[PDB]
Amino acid sequence: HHSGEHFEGEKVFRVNVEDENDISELHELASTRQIDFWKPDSVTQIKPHSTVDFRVKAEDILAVEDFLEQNELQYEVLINN
Repeated sequence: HHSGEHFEGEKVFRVNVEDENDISELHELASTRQIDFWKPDSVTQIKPHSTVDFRVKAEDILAVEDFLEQNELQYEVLINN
């Protein structure tokens, strides 16, 4: 299917890091953060089993949602069913 074909972002990409593995991936994005964090991040200090949130941004979502799905980088959304 497509991603951004008359749709918005309408999602709350929350994150749930388990350990350093998960961090090590999300951490990269920071360099070119298409996203911004909400409560509480400061990426440099993210550590295991932690829970932080992002926001409903759109248009460039595809890369973010992809960066979060292809690997299932423990992201949580409360707008599914």
